[PDB]
Amino acid sequence: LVHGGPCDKTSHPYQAALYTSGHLLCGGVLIHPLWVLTAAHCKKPNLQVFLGKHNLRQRESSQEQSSVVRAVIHPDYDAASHDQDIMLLRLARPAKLSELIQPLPLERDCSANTTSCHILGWGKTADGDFPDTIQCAYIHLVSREECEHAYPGQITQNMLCAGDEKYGKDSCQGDSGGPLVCGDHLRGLVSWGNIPCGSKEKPGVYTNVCRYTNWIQKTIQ
Ligand SMILES: [Mg+2]
Repeated sequence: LVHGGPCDKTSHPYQAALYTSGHLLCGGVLIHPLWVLTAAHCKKPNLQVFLGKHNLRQRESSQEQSSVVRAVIHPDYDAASHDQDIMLLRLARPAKLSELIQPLPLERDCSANTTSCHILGWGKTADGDFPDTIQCAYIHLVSREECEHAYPGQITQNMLCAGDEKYGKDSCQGDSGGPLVCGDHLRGLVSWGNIPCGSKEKPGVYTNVCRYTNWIQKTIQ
């Protein structure tokens, strides 16, 4: 995440870190004791899920690890256009909850008017390096008209744009699958966007979570 800053230690209990080959690959969102929601492009064999993490370089009393017993990628995910970039990860066992490990409710209403949101992750920062401490940044949802104007012919109904015209705060490589939180509900998942990262002109594009309430519900059931 570029142009942001370190998150408060107790503000991201729903944040999951996804690892493979010993390195962080993506972020994810705990939406149920047995399920972590993330981006479909975070699919890799032998994913490791870490909950209750804040600083990657410090062993934290609240961190819990888990293996993935099953990964459900959206049947219509398209890795070229990024359409339907969503995947559900079933944990070996239900997550143990506490102040630092909690699920995040999904935004079911696509017309929700809460525009001031925030993103977070351990992805690449402005200096081009990967932080040990998770980063946070507040951004705003951008109208679909402006979204489509920035990315003509590349935005589908399954995508939502968000960015920061002042500092260009934006998600980046490594933040993929992480949450776009609006009004205490999950509004989107880090999917793709401008490269180099920065959202002043080209806003970040997120998976439109409100569109998948039925699919997720049916999958967890
Ligand atoms: Mg298709």
